[PDB]
Amino acid sequence: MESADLRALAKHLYDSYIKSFPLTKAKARAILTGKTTDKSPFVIYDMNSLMMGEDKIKFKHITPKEVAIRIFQGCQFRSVEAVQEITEYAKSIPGFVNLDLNDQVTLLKYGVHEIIYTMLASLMNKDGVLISEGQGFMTREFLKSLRKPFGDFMEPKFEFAVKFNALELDDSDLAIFIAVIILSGDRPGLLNVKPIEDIQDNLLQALELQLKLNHPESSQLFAKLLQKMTDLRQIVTEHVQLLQVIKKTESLHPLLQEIYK
Amino acid sequence: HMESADLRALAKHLYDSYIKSFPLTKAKARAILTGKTTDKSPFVIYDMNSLMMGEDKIKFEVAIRIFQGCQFRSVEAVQEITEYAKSIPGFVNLDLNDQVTLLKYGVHEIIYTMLASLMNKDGVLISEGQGFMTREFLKSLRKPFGDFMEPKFEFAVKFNALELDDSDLAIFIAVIILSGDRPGLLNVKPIEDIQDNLLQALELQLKLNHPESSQLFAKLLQKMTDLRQIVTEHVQLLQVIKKTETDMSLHPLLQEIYKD
Ligand SMILES: O=C(O)c1ccc(-c2nn(C(=O)c3c(Cl)cccc3C(F)(F)F)c3ccc(Cl)cc23)c(OCc2cccc(OC(F)(F)F)c2)c1
Ligand SMILES: O=C(O)c1ccc(-c2nn(C(=O)c3c(Cl)cccc3C(F)(F)F)c3ccc(Cl)cc23)c(OCc2cccc(OC(F)(F)F)c2)c1
Repeated sequence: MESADLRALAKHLYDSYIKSFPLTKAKARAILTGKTTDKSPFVIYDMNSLMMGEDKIKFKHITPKEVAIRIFQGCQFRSVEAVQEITEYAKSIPGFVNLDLNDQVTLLKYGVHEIIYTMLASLMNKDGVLISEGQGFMTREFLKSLRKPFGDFMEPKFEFAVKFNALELDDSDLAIFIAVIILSGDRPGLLNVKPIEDIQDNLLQALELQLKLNHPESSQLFAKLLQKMTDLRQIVTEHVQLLQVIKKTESLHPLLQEIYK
Repeated sequence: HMESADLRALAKHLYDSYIKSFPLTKAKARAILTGKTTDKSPFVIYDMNSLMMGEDKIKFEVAIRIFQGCQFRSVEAVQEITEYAKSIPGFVNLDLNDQVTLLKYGVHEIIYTMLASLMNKDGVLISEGQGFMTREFLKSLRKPFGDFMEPKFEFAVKFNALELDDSDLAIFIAVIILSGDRPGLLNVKPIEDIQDNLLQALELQLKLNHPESSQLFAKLLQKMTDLRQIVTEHVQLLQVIKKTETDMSLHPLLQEIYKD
């Protein structure tokens, strides 16, 4: 591909990424660092501040239980929203809607988890995570200190995010990276791998040029970012095993179960 | 960042060490596998009696005996990879604990990678290439052993579709060893500095040697994902086997690597 076509693809994905997702990394960083002019987020650091944050912020999430469960269900509620946002974004990826419909379903099914982890890092620092489009901030130490298996379920997300954020990618970088994850030709059950790798080869070309122009000083950043797809594959399988352990230990309305299946 | 003439110098140096360290290259393995030759023809083991005939012909209970044949070559491979790693510029200058840590977690991923060179879809070379044992025979071993053999073939068929030669693999293997993300490393930065140079060398090598193969660099790094997951499955499968087979000891080299 000619470089001007790669740049056009990079911008097409950036513009769609801005429309699809509620809180960009650029805004998230201004909040976390405290450089923004907007109001300080509500901070949840323990039981009583969580209670006020629900009565203050309008948590649609569960808020119909026990605190560790309620938080867990808040992460699931937001993840369900993120899947729809990613599904919408994927449609803007040139070539995606022309794929066999079953393959589109399969690529989203196996990709959304890796993309959620990746984009969750945009909302985290070493001390906590933004919530509710940035109106709130809940501390890492509070999440890490939840009882039984919940504390150990939260912390791996921060340990990854802290590592991923040291690459210092911005939104224009992430927009292409996310597209590369979706167009993975090795997902189980794909019917027609060739046009998926064909598209990914083009996204990879655009990612490489984007990182060289946007980060001329960061050597082999392309490779370092692809190496992070190893971090992603491993933590997602670990994650699946942690949910399976939770289910066998911790009922919900059958309709709710369907929603979260 | 490096000048390209220095990157090519590193590519030749690593290919040269790889030829010196590893007994059976992919180029030789492919010549044996494709045949057309009379001198290099292997004896083929496809069942019990041909295996029994195999001792008197080549140098090679059956589920265990074959397993011990795989572990013997694995231990030799750890020795070969250790020798190779010492040739990687900068490696012997790292903190001694980090040298051990990089080998500890790197050898398995490299064994799988290089085992693919000895395989096609129908079986694997053995006894320095004098033999060939069929995939379906290995898959048909009893107990848990059959299902322990087959995943190695499932990876190899996919990896081999990249059509790397030895000069590519020499650099790829070096990149794997110098991973700064291994658990417990003391000084990550000097390791990442070496990997950046190797990555630069791999990228330029793949562009010159495989100019028609678009984004092969990226596709090869993506295979380092398959390797991380398949090594974990291997370890977990070995541990389950151990808890059943008391007539199985492991070489101290392998035994230490699996400890933690
Ligand atoms: O915006 C966003 O983009 C977003 C995206 C993701 C999360 C989030 N998901 N999550 C999961 O377990 C998870 C993941 Cl990674 C992938 C797939 C499926 C799942 C799940 F299905 F199993 F969940 C987390 C675990 C811990 C934390 Cl720290 C965050 C996450 C996210 O979390 C916002 C958040 C943080 C803390 C309290 C909270 O709920 C509250 F409002 F406080 F009650 C909400 C945001
Ligand atoms: O040369 C070589 O480079 C070489 C390298 C690797 C193997 C080989 N190892 N292996 C393992 O299980 C394994 C691995 Cl990956 C990593 C670490 C530890 C282990 C182990 F500790 F747990 F083993 C395999 C499983 C199945 C097969 Cl197909 C091959 C392997 C290799 O296998 C040669 C071989 C194949 C079949 C019969 C046989 O024995 C016989 F000659 F028939 F007697 C020898 C060669």
